[PDB]
Amino acid sequence: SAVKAARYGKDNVRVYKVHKDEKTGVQTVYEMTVCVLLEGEIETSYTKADNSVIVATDSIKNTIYITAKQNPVTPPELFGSILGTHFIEKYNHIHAAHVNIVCHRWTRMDIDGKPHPHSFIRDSEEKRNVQVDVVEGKGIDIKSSLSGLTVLKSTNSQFWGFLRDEYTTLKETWDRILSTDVDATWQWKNFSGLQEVRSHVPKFDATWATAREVTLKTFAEDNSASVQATMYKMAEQILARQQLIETVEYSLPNKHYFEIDLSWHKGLQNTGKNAEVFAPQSDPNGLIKCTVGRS
Amino acid sequence: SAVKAARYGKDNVRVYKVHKDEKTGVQTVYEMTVCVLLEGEIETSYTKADNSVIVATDSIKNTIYITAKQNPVTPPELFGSILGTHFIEKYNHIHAAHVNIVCHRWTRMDIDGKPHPHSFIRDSEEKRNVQVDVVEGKGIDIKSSLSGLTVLKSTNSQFWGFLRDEYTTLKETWDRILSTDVDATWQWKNFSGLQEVRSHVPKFDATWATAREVTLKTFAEDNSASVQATMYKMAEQILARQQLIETVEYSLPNKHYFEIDLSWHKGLQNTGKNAEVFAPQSDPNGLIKCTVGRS
Amino acid sequence: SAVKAARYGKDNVRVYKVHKDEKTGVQTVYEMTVCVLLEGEIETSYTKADNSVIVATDSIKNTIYITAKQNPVTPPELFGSILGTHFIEKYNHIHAAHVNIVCHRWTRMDIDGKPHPHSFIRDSEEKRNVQVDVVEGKGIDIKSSLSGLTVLKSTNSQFWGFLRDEYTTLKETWDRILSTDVDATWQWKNFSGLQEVRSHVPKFDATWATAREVTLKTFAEDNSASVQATMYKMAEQILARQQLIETVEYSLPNKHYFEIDLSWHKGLQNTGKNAEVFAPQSDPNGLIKCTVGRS
Amino acid sequence: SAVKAARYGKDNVRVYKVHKDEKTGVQTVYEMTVCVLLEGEIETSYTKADNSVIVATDSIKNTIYITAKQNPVTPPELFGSILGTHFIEKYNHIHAAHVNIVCHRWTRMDIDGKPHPHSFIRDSEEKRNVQVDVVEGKGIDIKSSLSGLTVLKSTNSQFWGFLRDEYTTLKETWDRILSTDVDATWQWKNFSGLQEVRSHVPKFDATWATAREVTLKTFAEDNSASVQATMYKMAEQILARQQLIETVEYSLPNKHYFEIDLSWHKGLQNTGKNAEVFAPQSDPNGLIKCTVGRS
Ligand SMILES: O=c1[nH]c(=O)c2nn[nH]c2[nH]1
Ligand SMILES: O=c1[nH]c(=O)c2nn[nH]c2[nH]1
Ligand SMILES: O=c1[nH]c(=O)c2nn[nH]c2[nH]1
Ligand SMILES: O=c1[nH]c(=O)c2nn[nH]c2[nH]1
Ligand code: NA
Ligand code: NA
Ligand code: NA
Ligand code: NA
Repeated sequence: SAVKAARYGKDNVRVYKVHKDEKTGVQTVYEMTVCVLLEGEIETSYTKADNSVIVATDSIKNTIYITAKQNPVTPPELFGSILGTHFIEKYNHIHAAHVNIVCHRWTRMDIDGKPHPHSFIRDSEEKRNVQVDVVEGKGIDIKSSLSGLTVLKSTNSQFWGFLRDEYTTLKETWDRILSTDVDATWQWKNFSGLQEVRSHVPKFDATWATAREVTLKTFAEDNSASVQATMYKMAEQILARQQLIETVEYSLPNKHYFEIDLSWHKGLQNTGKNAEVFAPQSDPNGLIKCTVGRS
Repeated sequence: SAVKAARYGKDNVRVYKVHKDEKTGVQTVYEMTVCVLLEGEIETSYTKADNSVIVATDSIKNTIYITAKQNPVTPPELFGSILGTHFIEKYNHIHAAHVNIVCHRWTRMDIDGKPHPHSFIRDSEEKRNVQVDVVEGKGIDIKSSLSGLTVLKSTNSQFWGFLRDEYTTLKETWDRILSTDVDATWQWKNFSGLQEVRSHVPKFDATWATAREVTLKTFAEDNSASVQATMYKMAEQILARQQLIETVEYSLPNKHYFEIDLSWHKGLQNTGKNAEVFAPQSDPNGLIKCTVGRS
Repeated sequence: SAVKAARYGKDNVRVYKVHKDEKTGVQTVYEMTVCVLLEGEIETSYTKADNSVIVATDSIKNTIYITAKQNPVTPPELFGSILGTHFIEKYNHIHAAHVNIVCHRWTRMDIDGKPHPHSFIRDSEEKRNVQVDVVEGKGIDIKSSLSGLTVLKSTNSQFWGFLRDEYTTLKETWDRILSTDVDATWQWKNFSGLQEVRSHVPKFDATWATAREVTLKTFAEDNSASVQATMYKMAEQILARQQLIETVEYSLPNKHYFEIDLSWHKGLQNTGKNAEVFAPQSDPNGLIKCTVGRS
Repeated sequence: SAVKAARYGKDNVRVYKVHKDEKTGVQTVYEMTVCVLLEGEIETSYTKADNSVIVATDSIKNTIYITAKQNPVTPPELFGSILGTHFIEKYNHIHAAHVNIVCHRWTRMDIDGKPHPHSFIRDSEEKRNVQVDVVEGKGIDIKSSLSGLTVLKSTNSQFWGFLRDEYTTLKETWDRILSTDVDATWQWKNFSGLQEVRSHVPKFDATWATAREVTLKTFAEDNSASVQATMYKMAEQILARQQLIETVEYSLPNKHYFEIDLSWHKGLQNTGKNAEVFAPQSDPNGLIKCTVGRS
């Protein structure tokens, strides 16, 4: 036997940071969950108990806090690039750093219609994420995403025209509920290193904003032919609005809402145009995925 | 042996309802999770396999959908009162109905600054709940709550002056992070039946709004002496703004955020007035509770 | 307004303890999650920012570790009694201590058919729990339970004879799947204090063993008429086997497994006596509860 | 823009199956959660609302139940191969089927020391899984795994000799707790189709048994130098015991258990050789991974 691949590090490192404007007194908070996995010349830790090649995961954790203390933690694309670059430059034998960041929402509260200087609400469980891969001699690969964005439209979704054979029982519909949890990923052109990542810093928050905005508008306004058709329209538009992105990926569950036939009860009409009350189904769920790039 | 208490029913009934304005075309959605437990002359089901006294839980489920079809599902206080009253009036031997409702958020989206007629976002995992107990000959007891309201303030929380003995290591602080998940419950004066519950329908949404508003404002503006001191101020105010409430209960975890001493690293200053980066602690957590009533 | 009730403390305190036999070299591990809530003369912390009456939750946490260091942590009934007694005796103004313990499974592994001296497996997520209430001048009230015990029988469950009216669609059945998650609670006669709790220490592990044994055997062998009928038989038997118990409570979900009609597909027979493949339903679920005492 | 990749299907399909021996009366149950994702000539569903190419996810679900009715569901390697082969052979334009199966434990109960014919316990949340990829013209690729196998040893784990620099605070240790959740994956040599998968059916249960057995024994008996060193020994051995496996992957969290210094309390000794009580840490956690193949 032989080691064919190996990576190790620290997962589920919770990190909070506050910025305090000494002038205005306005404070701002950031909270993330960070994972850093390293690869490089570490096989001997596995095959011969050689721990000299191991940067202890506890030191990785300390390094995450130290880097957050010494650098901006926003946008997460930048912070993860700084953190992965640190490990491949500090440690001669570490050749790749894989950094995942989950950003948690802390939205400033409005009290009496005015923004509060230091009080915040988790207005939703939606996350903003990055996957930053810093590879020696291969630059910096960033995938940005939003996830846990849960939406529903009560009409203006259709699904008809699908294959029908002896395994098919689904009825065609011209009017149904569509609900999903949006997982949207935009993959950035390769960056040569930290200077290039820094040089594009504004595009990270802009592009996240755009992806979110396009996702919500397209969802709301598309008279959807299918989840497949609607997500492609989302991906297309994002691609057309930020040239530094190479691909857009969607992963969307179809969170089904079933009609309930109550006709058995005093002739009640609750189906088709008369449908008012529905049974949300926890499982199973369709799962629809696509990666869209440039023609 | 003897049966000393017994209740049974259907739990985790997911229910969606849509309202469609035929005029404006504006649609509105409601989604809840409903539990209905019955008590009454049912002991023989337990002691002698007498299932004649059992309203099957499947029929309870059908009844929930049927009642949602035939009645408003909002405010949840009303819907749960209608549902519990149904069981104690329909079934001579059923003498109490315990109804719990969890209302899920489906907030109308704004697209291009204007409200969409049929698209919605789960803007947060915060819930609005009711516990409605309909008891034959004892009226209707309603407890309303909000839960999962997650908040943080980065300053203007203190904790000093607490008991110190040989078990104490906590340092007094004059400036700390305070974060919690708000579980707030207001308990309504007894209602004689469904007519009285209906007669006060507007107060249910008003009072939920108030509790939420008071919770957030007090949290944001109180230079907090403790979680205990701050929650009492919240409870007091709600009591003073709605006379039909008899008590207000809070259950608040103290979700600790620990300073991180980095002085061991190149003399870095990250404590006290220099604290920027903190470690959010998943567990353990203080848990602070109180029930406040009228003097 | 006035404080009507108040309690506070530390929740979700994870605790591990190891015992090392210096002789045999056999080690044994215990792992729990502990919550301690205190009540007493603490209202002023809420109404006037008087933190002098507060035993900080951090000190409560230290006290849990200190007590586990100085005392056996098993059986949990004993450990929780020692811990609650500590707070009401140490602090003149603390008059009640509410202690909840969740015991996690660490079962010794058998390697090559022989018990290993220091390696363990979480053989299941089933828990053993206690709720110990130590109240000044009111002794010690203990409720013991097992929970998360997940079981299924594929036959020898029936449900017929239940009420049928216009809300009923459930078909009677003489052969169905029954699956549940057992939550079983035995409530001990009041104990005058720690000496009496100690005097009965053997009965705690014995009685837990019995409840589990009776639960599983009755479940397996009862040709069940209903969940109601089967759980009562369990409760009865436990009551008859340990006289120091006053009541036995069960809370049992009916985790439904639905038949799937495939007759629409090449005449396939999958219902009634031909049922092989079923759809386990995550929600909703019947919920059946009872408390049985002595006639 | 252009579709670069696309797959869709049904996720979280719960499936139960019972086998009933008409002779002995012994019944046996199987329960899984199945996901089937298809790829092929489906891009037009995304780009032009062409649903003709879509096998509805609801039909995929029906097909899962139908296949479970018509075929053995065990070993899961076989069942997933049958299911993926069905889709690529039935549908000319579907060219790959990705099938994931999670098998849930239903272990036969022993009542009074004898195996019960139809009653079962979820003895643990550990799962047995398969990932079966059926690709037209590329055979069948199977990855088998076990996951959620939670273990702890109280001694005979060490960690010393790791890199130390200005970011390091971890103390070397010669005696620590090691606990993890085992995720172990063995990847099978490519299979040409269903006949070859069938021809090796016995090796699937045998090899799962072996991997589990090796995992537990190595964990228990290795005086571990690191998680890295111990997992490699596990992977090596499995590779040496089943030649049809090409690689073995482990993903292991280091679920830390921290010593608690109580020396501040009456000089209590709870560290090093005196350590009895520890604080299990929920997060963060080291994460150690490796893929081992043949030299
Ligand atoms: O077994 C271990 N491996 C590591 O890489 C590590 N880092 N900290 N502690 C550790 N323990
Ligand atoms: O055992 C059962 N008890 C009930 O109350 C019930 N209702 N539906 N199915 C049921 N099964
Ligand atoms: O607000 C607080 N209340 C308490 O009871 C406490 N104990 N520790 N920290 C605390 N903070
Ligand atoms: O939008 C949809 N896409 C699908 O592939 C599908 N299959 N069933 N329902 C569906 N709805
Ligand atoms: Na390097
Ligand atoms: Na009645
Ligand atoms: Na006292
Ligand atoms: Na094909």
